[PDB]
Amino acid sequence: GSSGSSGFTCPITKEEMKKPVKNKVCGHTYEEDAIVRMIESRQKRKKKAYCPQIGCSHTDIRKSDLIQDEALRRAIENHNKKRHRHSESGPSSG
Ligand SMILES: [Zn+2]
Repeated sequence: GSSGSSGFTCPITKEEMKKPVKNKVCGHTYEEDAIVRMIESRQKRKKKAYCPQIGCSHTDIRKSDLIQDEALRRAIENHNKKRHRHSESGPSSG
């Protein structure tokens, strides 16, 4: 599986990811708010959470099989540290 050499985009929200969550069933990775808003948006519509990753065949995802991937977490931070978007925040308490 390969999408981008440098960067992480959620196939659902279609935006940068900050909290990558890996599944125990399949293994793919998605955004927290994404996998959280999806499962809640599906159930309410009498639906099921399926691998949103365009290309997968699986269609069985459970909130219980959702974990916080560290290997990916520290990775994303490695790019964010670069600081090339805002670079203008002087908070009194950090
Ligand atoms: Zn998958």
